[PDB]
Amino acid sequence: PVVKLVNLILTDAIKRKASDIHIEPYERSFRVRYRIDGVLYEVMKPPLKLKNAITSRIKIMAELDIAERRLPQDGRIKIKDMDYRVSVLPTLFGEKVVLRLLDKSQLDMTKLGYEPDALHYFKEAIHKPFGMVLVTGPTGSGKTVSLYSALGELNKTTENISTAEDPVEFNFAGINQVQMHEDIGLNFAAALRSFLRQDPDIIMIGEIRDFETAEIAIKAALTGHLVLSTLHTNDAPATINRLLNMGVEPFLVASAVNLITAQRLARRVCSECKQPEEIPIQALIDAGVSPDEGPSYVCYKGTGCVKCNNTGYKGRVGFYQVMPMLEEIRELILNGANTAEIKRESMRLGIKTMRQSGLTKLKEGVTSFEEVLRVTVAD
Amino acid sequence: DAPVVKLVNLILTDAIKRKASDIHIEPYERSFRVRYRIDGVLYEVMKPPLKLKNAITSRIKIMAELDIAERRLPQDGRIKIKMDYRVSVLPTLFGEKVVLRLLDKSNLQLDMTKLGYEPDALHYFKEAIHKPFGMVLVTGPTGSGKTVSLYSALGELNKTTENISTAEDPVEFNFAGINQVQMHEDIGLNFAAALRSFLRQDPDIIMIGEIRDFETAEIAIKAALTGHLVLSTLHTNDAPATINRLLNMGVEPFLVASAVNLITAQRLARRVCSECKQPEEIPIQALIDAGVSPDEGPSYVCYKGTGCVKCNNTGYKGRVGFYQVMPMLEEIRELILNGANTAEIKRESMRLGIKTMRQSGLTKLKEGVTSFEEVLRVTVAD
Amino acid sequence: DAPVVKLVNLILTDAIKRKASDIHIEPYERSFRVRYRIDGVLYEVMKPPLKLKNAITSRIKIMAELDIAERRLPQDGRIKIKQDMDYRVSVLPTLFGEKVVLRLLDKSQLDMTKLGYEPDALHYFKEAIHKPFGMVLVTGPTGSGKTVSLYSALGELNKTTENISTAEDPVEFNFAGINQVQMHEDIGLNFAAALRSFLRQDPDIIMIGEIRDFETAEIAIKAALTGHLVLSTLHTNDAPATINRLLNMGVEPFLVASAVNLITAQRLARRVCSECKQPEEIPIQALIDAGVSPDEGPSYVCYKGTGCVKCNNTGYKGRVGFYQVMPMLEEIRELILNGANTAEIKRESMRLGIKTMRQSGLTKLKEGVTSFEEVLRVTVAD
Ligand SMILES: Nc1ncnc2c1ncn2[C@@H]1O[C@H](COP(=O)(O)OP(=O)(O)NP(=O)(O)O)[C@@H](O)[C@H]1O
Ligand SMILES: Nc1ncnc2c1ncn2[C@@H]1O[C@H](COP(=O)(O)OP(=O)(O)NP(=O)(O)O)[C@@H](O)[C@H]1O
Ligand SMILES: Nc1ncnc2c1ncn2[C@@H]1O[C@H](COP(=O)(O)OP(=O)(O)O)[C@@H](O)[C@H]1O
Ligand SMILES: [Mg+2]
Ligand SMILES: [Zn+2]
Ligand SMILES: [Zn+2]
Ligand SMILES: [Zn+2]
Repeated sequence: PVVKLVNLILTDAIKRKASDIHIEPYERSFRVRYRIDGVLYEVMKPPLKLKNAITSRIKIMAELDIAERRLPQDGRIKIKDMDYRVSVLPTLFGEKVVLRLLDKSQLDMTKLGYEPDALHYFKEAIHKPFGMVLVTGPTGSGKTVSLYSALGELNKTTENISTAEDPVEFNFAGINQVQMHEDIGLNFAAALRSFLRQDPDIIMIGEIRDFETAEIAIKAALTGHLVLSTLHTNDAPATINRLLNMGVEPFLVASAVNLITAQRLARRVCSECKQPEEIPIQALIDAGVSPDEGPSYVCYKGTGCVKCNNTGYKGRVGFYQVMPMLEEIRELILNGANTAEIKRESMRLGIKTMRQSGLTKLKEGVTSFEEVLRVTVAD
Repeated sequence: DAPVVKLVNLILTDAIKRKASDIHIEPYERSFRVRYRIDGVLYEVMKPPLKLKNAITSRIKIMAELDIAERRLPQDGRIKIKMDYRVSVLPTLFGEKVVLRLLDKSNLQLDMTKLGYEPDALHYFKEAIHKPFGMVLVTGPTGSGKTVSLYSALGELNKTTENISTAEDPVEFNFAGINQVQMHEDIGLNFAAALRSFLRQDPDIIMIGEIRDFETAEIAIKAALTGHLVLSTLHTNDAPATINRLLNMGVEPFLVASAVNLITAQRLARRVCSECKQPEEIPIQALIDAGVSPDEGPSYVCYKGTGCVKCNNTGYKGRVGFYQVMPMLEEIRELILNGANTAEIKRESMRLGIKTMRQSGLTKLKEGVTSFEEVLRVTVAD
Repeated sequence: DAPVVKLVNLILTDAIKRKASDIHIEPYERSFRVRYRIDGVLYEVMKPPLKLKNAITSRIKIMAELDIAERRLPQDGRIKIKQDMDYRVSVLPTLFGEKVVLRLLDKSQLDMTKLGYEPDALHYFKEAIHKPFGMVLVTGPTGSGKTVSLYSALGELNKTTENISTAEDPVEFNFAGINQVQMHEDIGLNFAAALRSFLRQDPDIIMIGEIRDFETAEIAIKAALTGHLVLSTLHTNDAPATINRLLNMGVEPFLVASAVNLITAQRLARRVCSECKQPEEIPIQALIDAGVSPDEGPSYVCYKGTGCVKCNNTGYKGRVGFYQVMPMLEEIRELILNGANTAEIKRESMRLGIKTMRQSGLTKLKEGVTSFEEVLRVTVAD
């Protein structure tokens, strides 16, 4: 009965073109709201007796902790396919649940916004016969799209590609995709060991979270396989310190990793209402613009039009830090250099930081100065 | 049983008739007293028998559904009497001290036009909260009416088309349609954790109780840049100094100029009792020193209450707000981006007609609603 | 009636007569002695026969309700003697017997004028604690007078119009009107939990016994900026070093610059006995090396006590405080935000006239309150 009601809330939202579902308890009421074309509408008022059953069911569908009701929790629901991003939030009179429709509908690497130098290092690293490629960033930074874009360039009938994902974001023909199931025993570590017995060529791990997974992944890269994975780290230099703090010996990181990227997703200025805004040149220089390049900058910002919902932005751009494991960086790891020394050395060799990549796209007029300062830290 | 039940109920009802905000039930080694906070000042209203020390505090526990067996640890609950009270139990060395916070929605005034804003200031505040995105900061110390200003703004925005989420420490009043979160930092639910959760909750309007550090300030500023309306508070000396506070926290100057729509500063002064109101012979030179023009000085008629039954013999009844409403004008924005300090931002705001809190206090002094000592206590000279 | 019973009573009462703070009963291989700590310095007061060491120790443990059967482990307890004197008893198992330490706990000044503050330092301290918000930090090593200074500040602020709440470990003196909470960590009542409960108790003034970790420091400094007056202590060695200690713990710089009203550093130095005192011929050059200006050098008259029965033949009777009272002046705030080190902060405070502890000691030397040897013993050179 309650399962039927929850399924109706989900199936009614896809029929009514809703992008978000809001299940909200209050002291004297309990309502469900759909966001349709940016506007919330009350679409249902279930009785107050059912609010515990409806919330628990959704938390079970999202594999969340039903015993904990005081802390925020975030999960995911897949229905057939429609995928929901679940967010639980402890209010005064119960838990509020928000489900956000994920619109899956460009896997092409040449259209992701990599600068030519960055795209060169990235393509060079994934076409090596073995080694590790790490794509880092926070949630919603485009990591998975970058990984799948790399798998597209590599997917040939001549190579065996196997992935361990939690969950499988997209179904790829020719790619052997395994979905994780921890309660049964199918985690990243178990899949990696089986992959080594599967005559593999390219291995993709959804994320390196623990030393047990890093150990097998590093070993697989040194054995002669190409290993791609992700981590949640601040930048590419800090990714090295993360692996070391997990217990991986420094010489194994120096020799196994081909390449580490760090990326953030910024908004692209609306091409219809963009126009220059007056920014003192000293502000640009304080943000990392060299004094010589300063005067040549034209910082664009959308004023807000109908083609962008009066936001001034339409679309997104990528700010990439593509750091190859250059020999200078390898020696620094072997000498136990800290994150600061590794970042400075990478900048000396021409590896642009995410801040510098953002200033480049600001120079090209495709993003605003506030976006650069919002998603990147200073160097 | 009944003598204590009657006494405890009398403690709760006399607080309502005196219009007190809080009740303090405090045991000591050789005494026992009850204090009401009336218009921000505590007063001794009762010295009950010390034999009833444990009986009185235990009765309120039962009303608050708290643990009578535990008397060594702090406890917190709520009471509804057929008027709501928030209860806080503190274990001192001579018994449990109980504090009760009166929460009457009926007494709360939420219409923005009845909060005491001057019409030009009210226009800029309303314009700021009805913009689709940006940040609005209401500054002042705790107990300066900031939450009422925020609740008034949220009530003006509480439509079924928007999702409003608040993070409060604690939640003073609850409103239908508004998703409110009470902070519980002992278990990890601080302002930052609730802010990052709000960003995954598909928000439209976000209210934060106070911005206390760089981490929360960064999430708040950047949420105001990504299409959300952000309402929050800080404790600063005035509206112009709120700019320097954010910069010192670590926020980039360009993001402050881009994200903030408006900053207000406010203080709560006590309102002179209308019945015992009498003219006070404040020397003209004292008024000129406070900021009154010398040509206006002799015309000023300062008032103060002599004390009567209607005002609990305090001379005051109610509160008035001294407001400074500073919109993020383009002139002020250009000052921020050129590294201007607090003094030159304050001069620029006064140049453009933005009244300071001292000027707002002196206006209320001229109208006879507040006293000369209240103006000097809560405001500084310009 | 028994010999040892009378002897133990003599040791306990003689300490009260001599104004001792601590009693040390120490057995060694070939000797046995009793030492009193008088004005912070230990003196041998008795040499009882070593044969009696087990009877004296056993007798004290009976009065302290300690276990006489156990002689290999440390034990702790209390003793109350009848007008009452309390003793905190600590037993320690040395190689040649059990050592016993007794700590006298006597309430028997409250007045700030009798503690040793110079008029300028007193003015800065009084205006800082009378502000409606901010943090006041009293720093110094153990036994430097921090609790007395805070109790003295609370006494000047103890009004019926304000709510004062303290978290102490332990509570050392009971004040009517002040809500004092004693820490009990084993049940979860620590400084952090008590401070969080105070914030739900409608506070005005909060006193935290000591800041011993970053978690408590952040809560306390943020509560002060929210709009409360907060008093606490740290174990640092001067006022400028307290600034960097807070920063090194992880407190954000804007919090230190904007939320701290004032920081004090202090040491206790012994006073020359008024009965004993005689002038001491200190070479004028030696005074100059200690930090006295050349103009003032020849005018100094330094005194030293020869020793009399009234001062226990030490030349010193009582103690006085050397205070460095540093208000958070605007010049100092700019240094916190610009990353200055302790030496820069110290040089700048001296430039603005903030007297160091050494200079305060030299002031007491000129006035004949303390001796030249005491200034060099308890203060470092600048
Ligand atoms: N280069 C890009 N430019 C613009 N948008 C992008 C880009 N790459 C990905 N996106 C968008 O990012 C969204 C999904 O981001 P995603 O790659 O899932 O983040 P993520 O890093 O995988 N988060 P998580 O899986 O929780 O670690 C998609 O809807 C894409 O439209
Ligand atoms: N200004 C003063 N002049 C003379 N004597 C003082 C002064 N201040 C305190 N004392 C005495 O010296 C002793 C100092 O103890 P107290 O003030 O508790 O030190 P404290 O800093 O609290 N030590 P601790 O709590 O262990 O860090 C007390 O017994 C006071 O009676
Ligand atoms: N403009 C006003 N006029 C009269 N009373 C007010 C006004 N603003 C606030 N108050 C009262 O003062 C009390 C304290 O205000 P509140 O906003 O809760 O404190 P803070 O400013 O610390 O958030 C409230 O309970 C409210 O009833
Ligand atoms: Mg102490
Ligand atoms: Zn547009
Ligand atoms: Zn009256
Ligand atoms: Zn003497």
